[PDB]
Amino acid sequence: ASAYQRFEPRAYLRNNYAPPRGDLCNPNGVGPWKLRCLAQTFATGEVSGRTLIDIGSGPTVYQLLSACSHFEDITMTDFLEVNRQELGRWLQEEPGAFNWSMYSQHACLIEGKGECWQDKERQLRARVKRVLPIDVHQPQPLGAGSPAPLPADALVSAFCLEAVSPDLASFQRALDHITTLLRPGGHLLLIGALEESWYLAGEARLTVVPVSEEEVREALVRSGYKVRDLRTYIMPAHLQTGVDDVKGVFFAWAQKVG
Ligand SMILES: Nc1ncnc2c1ncn2[C@@H]1O[C@H](CSCC[C@H](N)C(=O)O)[C@@H](O)[C@H]1O
Ligand SMILES: NC[C@H](O)c1ccc(O)cc1
Repeated sequence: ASAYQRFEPRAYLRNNYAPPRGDLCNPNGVGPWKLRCLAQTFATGEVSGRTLIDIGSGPTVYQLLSACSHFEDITMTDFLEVNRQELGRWLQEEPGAFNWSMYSQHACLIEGKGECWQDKERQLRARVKRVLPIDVHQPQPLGAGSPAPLPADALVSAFCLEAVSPDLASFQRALDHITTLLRPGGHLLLIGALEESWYLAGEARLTVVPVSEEEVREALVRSGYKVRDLRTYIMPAHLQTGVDDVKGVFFAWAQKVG
């Protein structure tokens, strides 16, 4: 909470969504891997509905590129005002917005529906109805009278939980807190850092709870999820850059037992 007060959105984006990690040309990169996971999951047609909430969006939109064409009402969220402002600069196409075109383009490449990236970015901007404050540590993450339609048909969260919890236990409770926003039989698409303990965002150094695949699986189960899919990406040497000590990245497709 206090450590995140020095969090620099532009530095975070630069560290993880600009070359080399942000160079989507090589199919073995972490970016193409994450977009592939999201695309294939939605391509199954099993994850559908009207509303969807993205937990701890930070200043990024890539995690919703394949999702947007499946839900008409999308809520983006984040603990920091600076992030929500950054998200606004892109949704409004204001000056200085981050350029996600490489991710939009590759998402279109992977979905293989012959869509142009401008049409995809346009659908996302159109379907994002609101960017709200959020605290996964509160039993009621989005407050009491939130504008977001609850319960959501689906949830998506990337690099949030493990990046905001001191240990596994806090991680477990955080998952429980956001799981309350999801309707029974709903879907959760969780992406996160494997065995990572810190990552930089400008002047801020954030602590991370190093989690493993089994620990992530057991936690989803303990929260009442049937794990539909759970994949791991080992961070290659070329993408280890000193902005963190991440070892891998996991993707989980879990359905709320209900
Ligand atoms: N208590 C809390 N509850 C929810 N989000 C929190 C939080 N404390 C910090 N955060 C936010 O969690 C984010 C982690 S960075 C993740 C950004 C994006 N989802 C991606 O895929 O890269 C930051 O934007 C930070 O402000
Ligand atoms: N906390 C996010 C974590 O540092 C991270 C984010 C994105 C990556 O590609 C790799 C690692």
